[PDB]
Amino acid sequence: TVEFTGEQKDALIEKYWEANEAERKAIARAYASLFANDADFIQRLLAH
Repeated sequence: TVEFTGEQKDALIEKYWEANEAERKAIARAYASLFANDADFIQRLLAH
């Protein structure tokens, strides 16, 4: 994978929560592979 800064992840997570239910499934699949070995992302998303 590629590394993202914290602010990069934030901006991405922002988009997920604004998405509707059906779209969240599309985005979460995307983010799931893209942040495989980032334990920070899950935490970062769940908080906000």
